[PDB]
Amino acid sequence: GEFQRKLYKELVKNYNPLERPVANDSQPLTVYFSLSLLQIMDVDEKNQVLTTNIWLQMSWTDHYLQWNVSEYPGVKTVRFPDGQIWKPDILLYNSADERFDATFHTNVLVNSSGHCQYLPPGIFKSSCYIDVRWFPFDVQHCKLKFGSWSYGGWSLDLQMQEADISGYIPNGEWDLVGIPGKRSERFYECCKEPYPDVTFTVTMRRRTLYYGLNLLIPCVLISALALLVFLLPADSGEKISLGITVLLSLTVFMLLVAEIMPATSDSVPLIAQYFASTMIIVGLSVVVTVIVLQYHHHDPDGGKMPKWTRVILLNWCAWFLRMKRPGDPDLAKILEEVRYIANRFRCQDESEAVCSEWKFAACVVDRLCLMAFSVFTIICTIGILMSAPNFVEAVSKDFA
Amino acid sequence: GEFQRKLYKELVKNYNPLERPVANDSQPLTVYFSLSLLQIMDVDEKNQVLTTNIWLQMSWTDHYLQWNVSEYPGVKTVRFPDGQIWKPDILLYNSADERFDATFHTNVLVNSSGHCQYLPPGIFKSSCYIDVRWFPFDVQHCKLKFGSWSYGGWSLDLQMQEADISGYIPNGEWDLVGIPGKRSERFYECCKEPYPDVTFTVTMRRRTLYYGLNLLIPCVLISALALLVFLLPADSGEKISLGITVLLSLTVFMLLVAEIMPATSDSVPLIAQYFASTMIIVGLSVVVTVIVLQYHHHDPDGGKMPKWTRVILLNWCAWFLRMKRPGDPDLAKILEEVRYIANRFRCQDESEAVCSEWKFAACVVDRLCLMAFSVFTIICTIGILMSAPNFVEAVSKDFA
Amino acid sequence: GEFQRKLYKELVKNYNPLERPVANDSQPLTVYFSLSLLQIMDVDEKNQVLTTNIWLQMSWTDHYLQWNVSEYPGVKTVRFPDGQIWKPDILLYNSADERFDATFHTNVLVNSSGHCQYLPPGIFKSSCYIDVRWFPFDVQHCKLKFGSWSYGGWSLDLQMQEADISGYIPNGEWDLVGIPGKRSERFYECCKEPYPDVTFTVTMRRRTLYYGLNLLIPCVLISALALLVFLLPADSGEKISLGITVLLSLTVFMLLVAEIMPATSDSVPLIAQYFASTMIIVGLSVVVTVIVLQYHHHDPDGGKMPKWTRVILLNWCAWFLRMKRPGDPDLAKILEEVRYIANRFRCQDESEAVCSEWKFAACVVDRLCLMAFSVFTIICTIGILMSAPNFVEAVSKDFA
Amino acid sequence: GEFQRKLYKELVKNYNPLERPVANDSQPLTVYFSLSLLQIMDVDEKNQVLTTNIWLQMSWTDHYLQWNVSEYPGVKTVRFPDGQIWKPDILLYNSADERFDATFHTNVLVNSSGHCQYLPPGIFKSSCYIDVRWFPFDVQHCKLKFGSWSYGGWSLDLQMQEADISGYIPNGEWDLVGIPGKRSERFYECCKEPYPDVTFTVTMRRRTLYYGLNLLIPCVLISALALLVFLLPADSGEKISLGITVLLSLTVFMLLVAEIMPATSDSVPLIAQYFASTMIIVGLSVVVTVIVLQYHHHDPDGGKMPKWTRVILLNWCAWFLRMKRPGDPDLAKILEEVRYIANRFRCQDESEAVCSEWKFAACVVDRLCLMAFSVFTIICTIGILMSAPNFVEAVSKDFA
Amino acid sequence: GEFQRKLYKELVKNYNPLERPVANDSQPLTVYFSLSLLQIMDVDEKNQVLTTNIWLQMSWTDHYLQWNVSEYPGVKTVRFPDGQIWKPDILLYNSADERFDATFHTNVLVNSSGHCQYLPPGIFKSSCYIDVRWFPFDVQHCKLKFGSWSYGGWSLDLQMQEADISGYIPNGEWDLVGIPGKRSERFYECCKEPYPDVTFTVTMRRRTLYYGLNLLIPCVLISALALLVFLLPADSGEKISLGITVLLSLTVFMLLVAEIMPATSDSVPLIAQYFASTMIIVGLSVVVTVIVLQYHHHDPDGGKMPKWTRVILLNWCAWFLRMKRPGDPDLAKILEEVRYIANRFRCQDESEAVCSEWKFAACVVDRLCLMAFSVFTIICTIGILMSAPNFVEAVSKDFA
Ligand SMILES: *[C@@H]1O[C@H](CO)[C@@H](O[C@@H]2O[C@H](CO)[C@@H](O)[C@H](O)[C@H]2NC(C)=O)[C@H](O)[C@H]1NC(C)=O
Ligand SMILES: CN1CCC[C@H]1c1cccnc1
Repeated sequence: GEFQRKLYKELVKNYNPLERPVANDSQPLTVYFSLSLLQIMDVDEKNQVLTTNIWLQMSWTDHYLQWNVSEYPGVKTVRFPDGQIWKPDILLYNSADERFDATFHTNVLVNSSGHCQYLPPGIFKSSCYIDVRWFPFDVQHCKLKFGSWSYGGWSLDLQMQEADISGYIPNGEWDLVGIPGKRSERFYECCKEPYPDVTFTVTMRRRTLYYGLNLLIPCVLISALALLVFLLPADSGEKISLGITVLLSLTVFMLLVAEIMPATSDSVPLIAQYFASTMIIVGLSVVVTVIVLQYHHHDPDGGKMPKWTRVILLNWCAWFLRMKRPGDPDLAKILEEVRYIANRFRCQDESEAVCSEWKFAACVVDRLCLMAFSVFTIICTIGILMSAPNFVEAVSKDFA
Repeated sequence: GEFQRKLYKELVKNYNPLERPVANDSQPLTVYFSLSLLQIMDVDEKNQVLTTNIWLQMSWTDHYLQWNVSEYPGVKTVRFPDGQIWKPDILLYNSADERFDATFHTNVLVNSSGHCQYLPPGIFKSSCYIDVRWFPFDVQHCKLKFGSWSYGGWSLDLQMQEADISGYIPNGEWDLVGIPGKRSERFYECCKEPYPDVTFTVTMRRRTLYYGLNLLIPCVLISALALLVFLLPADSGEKISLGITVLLSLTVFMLLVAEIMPATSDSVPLIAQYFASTMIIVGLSVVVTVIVLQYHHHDPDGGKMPKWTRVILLNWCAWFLRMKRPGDPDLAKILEEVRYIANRFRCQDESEAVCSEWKFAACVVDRLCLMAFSVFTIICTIGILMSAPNFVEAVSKDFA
Repeated sequence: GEFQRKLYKELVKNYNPLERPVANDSQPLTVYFSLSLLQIMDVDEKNQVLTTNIWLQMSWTDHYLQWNVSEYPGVKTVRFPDGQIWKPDILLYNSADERFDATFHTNVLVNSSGHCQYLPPGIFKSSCYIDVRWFPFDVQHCKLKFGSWSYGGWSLDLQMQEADISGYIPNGEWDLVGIPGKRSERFYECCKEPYPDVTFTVTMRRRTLYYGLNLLIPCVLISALALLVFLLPADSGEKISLGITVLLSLTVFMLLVAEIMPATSDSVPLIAQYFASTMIIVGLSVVVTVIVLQYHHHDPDGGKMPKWTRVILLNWCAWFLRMKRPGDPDLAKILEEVRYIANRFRCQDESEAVCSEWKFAACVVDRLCLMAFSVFTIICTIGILMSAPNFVEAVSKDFA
Repeated sequence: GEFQRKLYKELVKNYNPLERPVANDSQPLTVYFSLSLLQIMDVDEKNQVLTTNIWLQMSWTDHYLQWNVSEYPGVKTVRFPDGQIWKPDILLYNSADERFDATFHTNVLVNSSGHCQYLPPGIFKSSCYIDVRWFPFDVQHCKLKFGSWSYGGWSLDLQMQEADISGYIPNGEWDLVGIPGKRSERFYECCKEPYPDVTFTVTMRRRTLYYGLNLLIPCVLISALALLVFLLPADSGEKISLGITVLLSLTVFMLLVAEIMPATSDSVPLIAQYFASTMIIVGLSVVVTVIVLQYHHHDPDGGKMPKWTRVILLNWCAWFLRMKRPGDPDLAKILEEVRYIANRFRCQDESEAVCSEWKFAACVVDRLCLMAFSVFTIICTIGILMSAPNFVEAVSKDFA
Repeated sequence: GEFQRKLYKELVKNYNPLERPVANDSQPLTVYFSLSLLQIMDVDEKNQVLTTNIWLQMSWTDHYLQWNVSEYPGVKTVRFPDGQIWKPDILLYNSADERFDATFHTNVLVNSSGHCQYLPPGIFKSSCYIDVRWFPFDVQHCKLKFGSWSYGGWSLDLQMQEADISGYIPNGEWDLVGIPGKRSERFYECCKEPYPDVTFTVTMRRRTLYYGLNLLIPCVLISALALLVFLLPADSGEKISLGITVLLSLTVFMLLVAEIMPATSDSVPLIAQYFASTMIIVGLSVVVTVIVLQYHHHDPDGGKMPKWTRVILLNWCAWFLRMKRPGDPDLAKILEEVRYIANRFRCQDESEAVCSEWKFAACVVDRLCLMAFSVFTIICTIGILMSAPNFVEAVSKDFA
């Protein structure tokens, strides 16, 4: 319209985008800054980078861009692109994007009295410390620091407004505990003037159903399956195969776990402790199985069972576990030959009895170690899992 | 020509590209918006991003860009590049691209009476919720929300038109169901003026032939092979090794499947339930194999067969399964020797009888568990596979 | 020089880069379009994207860029950069690049009579359907569709010229069959004016030496090795281990091939059919091995061999394979004791004979299944490989 | 300063950056072109690209940018940024980057006498054919082609200078042999105008210590370990597991090497034929092991051993291999039973004496195949490794 | 404000952003350069690049941009954007980014006396040589080389200020040691003028808790478990299975380690030496196991034990290891038929004695090799781990 054209022509006369729009030069310009979170796109733990979608909110007052609406009956607000108006240089300090600024430059909407709004959208990638000590039951706090780059405290007065989460779209993996903000003032080695900034601390909680049913339960099941090696009879020579293949499955699971975790040396993660405990238990079970097989195949005349071992294994541990241990001239020549055969059979019977005793001792050791290893596995698993904080509330929120 | 040159020179006289091309400033400007889909290029479930190829269609009326064809006989339409004509700032709200605007700026074609058309092509990436509860028999609805950033409802009148899919190129993995659209207007915390927007909901269905052939058939066949352990004689030791190798194969298949799936905790996927059921069945098979092996290698004099075990296995189940039950002084001194030899043979005889009885019990247990596990696996796989909605439709559309 | 400076000053006088350089505003402007292929950079089958290196070739005639060479001695050609003279807005419709234009804007060479040439180099990513039905003996036709975006048939008359391949650099994996071109005009839902375009079809063939030697032959030897299970004697307990290990290796190969191929449900790939056949054969071999082991370890007193089973296995198949089937009062007490031992030995001998007969039947079944499986796998592999079209051409070209 | 301010004001007066700075328009402009390499950042064989760090060097003479130093004391050189003075359009033809140009436009430094110098830096990404025939002992020649895009020899005649490698930073994998340059002069069919271009050939030699220590040596060790199947006694049923597990390790190594290799079908690479030979050797070892196991477990009465098998294995191969051949009325009825028992024992001993011959034949075949396979693997490995032309150079430079 | 509006109008009057802002053109302009480090974002060992977050700091003095604060009250500083005032062209030579300059162009702040400050932020990708010989216990020195591109001695002399690390954010992987810098002069053959540059050497120490808990310890544990083959009785067919399964775990773990190393042939890394040592240890263990099994299953009448072998393995080593050495006519017919049985039993007994001697010799060999390998592996591991510098500091810092 003619009035719009006239206003647009009159508004830009003698205007200078480099100038701060203040009536008095020695007074700071107040700028209100706020943030609107729409979605959390990614939390990369290996690279420790948070990718979110946010709209910035910058509102201030322009002294020159004012007019009387009576003289311009139709128009009420105007709009200016980048480069034709003065804008604050609000930047994210801890950005991780290759381009340090990742905001789409939209229009600035101007009031009939000079008020200016600026709502640029953006996919922001920032670097925040990520703690994996209590993984997967962890809670993360990532900071977002915004501030003016070249305007101090005596030039641009930054004020904070509470963040907006009405448009938030819930994420599948991460809950949103919340985003509080605070305004701080700092001194930099460059200069001798305070530089205010606004920091929003996004606090999220990880939902644990996926990891719990994909990574924890299989490990428990395989660890419990590794205990069947103590139930197999020694004659069926397939004990080392069982133990070593369970160990192989466990170590490939360990590699799968480690491929998604950053190589930080602050502390030992909970799942790392879990996998170490499972590794140790399976290795000890393999060692015990080797000892049991050594007992089972003992050479009957190789040696004698020591008295202490005989007592401990035969009369005490069997009592504990309620196990019962099993069990005419020509005539003389024929006589001595059949006597020789009978003596040979008697010696064979004694050797068999000794072998049976050794086999029973092996079975007793096997059962005792089965009981001990089951108790160890249960106690270690329960302790490691319940050591983490907020585990109860994570379980209650996710699995129930 | 001279007419074209003069018309271009005249049409830009006192033209401000910063004003809405309207005759009456109070009245809004109507802009017709539409979309033209060309190809659905990618659907990333892990990152939950939809990548498509679309042409936007914007149509409006410019009041200043009008002329008489009689004065310029040759010229009928003109073309204005980016930055020299007023264009709506319509963009995608939910964009998952590093640059928030992924459209290609092209010329605007202008009528002889002020009708401007704008057809910018683009490769658009958006973030939409991906539901994997019914993988692979799932249907996805992804929303594209377009709107003007800085023009409210009192200055811009966004009117929806119907999407065009006449040039759509079918995809080899996703079968397009449709793409309806709807207009809405919302209130934002920024301001006190309604803002309209247009949302197009792409509804698509996944073709399941590839997944059904490459992922479900191998698992079914491998689980069926896992049931061969109950048909394997216990004399040859190959049962534990076979079962554990099948377990390893299931583990690698599970990791391969989980490599491509989102780590969400909204619900337990159907494929995850299927894999868990198969894992449990194979683990129970290994446990039963251990029990049968322990029964078969039972030492003869190490105990007596319980009456309950006898009455459960040796008679009842054998009847039900129709398995037949398999069954001068020297003239003195030589006599006790031959009696000793005969008695030793007799003792060996009834020991062998007891061992044969135990082996028959083991065979009975093997047959029982074979039947039970076959029934269980068939029921479980059929129920899990058929529990998903629109599964018969997917089968009848892909396989037949 | 002075003449060059004068000419450059005169040419840009009153020149508008927005108008079509035509003497008459009604007649269309003829533009000659051509392509120069340099290399086939990539063919992503999984994403279905063709990346090529090409020089476009646009030629037209400009009415305003003319001068008399006599008045400007020495200068015979001028050059104008991007944004100072009119250029066609020719784009690639099938672009899969994040930016719809992947051309490098070079200079425009202008004649002494107004003939303008424009050869912008570029690396182009386009979307074409990659058929994988006959992997790896397949031929691909990928389309590159170029056209003007905002100029209709009444303004820009597009013309086609034969593509140039004189600078083609041969690719190590693809053989260029050819690159024909066609010109068509289509009607779009936007407007009521035809829009001409030029489509170039790149037809190329895949060389099948790498795949044949790395992926098909090793599977053939693995399948052949799987047949050795029908030669191991049953006493050596390794048949199940061999079969299951071969099956695991085949599954690993299956995952390796599956991770490069698209997830399309359009058709069943030939390689998928071939691997499915190999896996089915191996599984059937494992089942047959289980049956043979069950026959071999038969209880001597379990059950008599059926008459039909005897008359078949021990006679018909036995003759077919030309294998022959193997084959004083104390004196009374002494006699009665010796007779019992003799009778026990006789019973043992008869049981041994029965066991030997069962083992011979198992061997017969083993050899019969060996012959059957070898024939079946040979014919299946030959048929699947030979079913592909141009298989003979591919093998001849890539091997001989 | 005022002097350089006045100089800058005077120089750009009536200056056209589109004009070729030559005093005489008929004469062409001499441009000296050179390259300075700093680093071979990457050599990708799968994608066949070369990434290097390069400073270009362009030198020419300007006719209008000249001044007298006496009139402007203290000013000897000036500097002009991109887009304000004429610059050559030299480009790299065989580029492999999404943007065709990969240079960083720096300033142009200018003489007091008009000689212009220009040194843009860049991370250049070109495409060259990477031969892989003699991998790892391969030498690569990659060509960089530079030329003007729209200037001929009667407008701009390119010259040469030797490439500078004084600042080259040695790479840890590739050894630089040289960077020779060739100046090509192409003629068209229309015109006698030369067209000069400059091509630089980077010659690189791969340092093979890493590959020879991580791929060749472990494969040799595992293949040698695979030869122990001919040393294991057949009684311990573990002759098949060794071979199958070694074959699985070989397949894993083949997958590892195939992950990094291009899919070109130009020739069979050295590492590929090496792994094929090892595959064949292992498979033949498994077949021989099956034959030996068949010999060992022969039935005692399943058929007389062939005369040829006797006369060869038991005599000739035994002589060669220096292995020796290992090795009242009731009283009559009592007599009959004792004779029966003795005859049974005689028959058992005679039958047992037959199996010893089969076991000895198995041992003979085992040792003979051991020596044969040792010779085979040694010959194949030595020949395949020494077939490369650079083997001696590589082993004398890297390992020594 | 009117004062700053007038000041901004006055400052840019006759200002040329091309000339060097110095009062006397014969004197160099002093520029102070430094940087502030914020974070070490990534250290890529495979690609040999270093990603850091850095704020440059360049300060100088401008002769023209000066004013008296009395005439413009309330205005103390001004801000100019890129392209409106002169700035140094300081770049980083070691850049590894696609765009050579990765800095972000912010405003330049000018005081009342003409002092100019410029602090652009950036994420810089440098290319520094990474020495991986002592990995994990590694210390890295990475150089950043900053300098002007087209300014020399009497044009611009660069001066150093100390780097600032007061804002450094600790990394969980690398422990920063220091960032010492150096100002260096390069002299040309042209003329006596220094060319200054500034080099900053970042020294980082890797924190080795993650690697020591994920690579070294599990390798030690599995290698120790590989020694259990020397405790398994030979009667259980699992020695080869144990050894080769441990070998498989070792080789897959080696492949994982090689996935993260760079393919540099300058030196052999510590972890590679350790893995090779474990390879040889396990292979020799397998060979010894084969020899022991060969001794165990020796034919009783296939050859007497050599005298040397007897004296070595039955007296000397047995006393060393303290192993006990393990454990009417018819009557004539009866006599003859009984003597046969008696003599056969005696022959069986003596053959059993020979077999027992062979088995005891095998056990002695097994124990000897157990002790030898147990010493060897400990010695090799301790030596390899302790052969690295700063190992004691690394453990005492990371672990304790
Ligand atoms: C404008 O800013 C500069 C910042 O360097 C001031 O220069 C410093 O001023 C302090 C105060 O006397 C001195 O201690 C420093 O030695 C100065 N630095 C240098 C390199 O000279 C400068 O004084 C300020 N000018 C005005 C009018 O405020
Ligand atoms: C044929 N052109 C290219 C695609 C749409 C169509 C068009 C028509 C009018 C204005 N812009 C584009």
